[PDB]
Amino acid sequence: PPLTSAQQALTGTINSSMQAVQAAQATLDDFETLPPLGQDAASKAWRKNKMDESKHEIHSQVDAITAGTASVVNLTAGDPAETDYTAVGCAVTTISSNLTEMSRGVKLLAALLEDEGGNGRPLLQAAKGLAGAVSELLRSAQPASAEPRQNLLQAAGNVGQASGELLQQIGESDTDPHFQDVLMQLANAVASAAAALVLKAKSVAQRTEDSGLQTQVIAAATQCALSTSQLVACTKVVAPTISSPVCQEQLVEAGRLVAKAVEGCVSASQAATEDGQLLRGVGAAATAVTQALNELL
Repeated sequence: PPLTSAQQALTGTINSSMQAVQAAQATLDDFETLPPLGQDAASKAWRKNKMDESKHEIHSQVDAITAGTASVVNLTAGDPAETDYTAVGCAVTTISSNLTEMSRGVKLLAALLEDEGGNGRPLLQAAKGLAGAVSELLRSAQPASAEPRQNLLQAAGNVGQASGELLQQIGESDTDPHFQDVLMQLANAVASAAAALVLKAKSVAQRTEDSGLQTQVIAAATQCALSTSQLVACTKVVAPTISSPVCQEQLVEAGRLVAKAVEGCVSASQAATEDGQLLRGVGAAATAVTQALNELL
């Protein structure tokens, strides 16, 4: 079906934002020209002032890119008609304007490492990584696109990754590294616990007593995977942050999409009820429910 007005409007927002991401991207070519200073009084502690202002601005701005990209992921999870297209549009504009701001800061900062220290071109390098990454997230956000869903998922997790390697450059990185890898593994115990669930539902419902959903037990099992698959992407995107109270809000909000996809999975099976196959659903269900409790810490 052709996009609705709300959808067309979101498109015009992604379009404006994609255009600004392409501009900021075209800004990360060289360093911001600095007025050669010297050990001159003021000058000497200018490289430190401006280094530190921008080193923390970058931070806050990456924080809003990740939060917003977790937010776009969560917001579009719905079904076109339960989707709030102004909120997602708002999230995209937040990603957008923050990337434009972070670029100014990086041109400047990277130039102070390039003069004062030695080489600070890996900063412009990291920044293009992110920009480029948020461009791939915006393209998948286009409501008239076929992908499917997993394509937006990957692109968002790539945004997290590029944010990590970026904040790592500027050493602005609050989350005890590898604690991130504990997050990454803890979110994958939820996915595999889920494949078990999606699995146990293949069984029930290839015994579904003549159809009727049958096709809802599969539909429900498929939503389980996809919601779980979304938790993984979000964990990836918010990990380099998680210090930020809002990435956390989003992270637990994807947990809720998971709990719901899970519960929706047991009632589909039970509507097709009776057997020992049923006890198994609840078991796998207990499993994913427990696995996710863990990662929610």
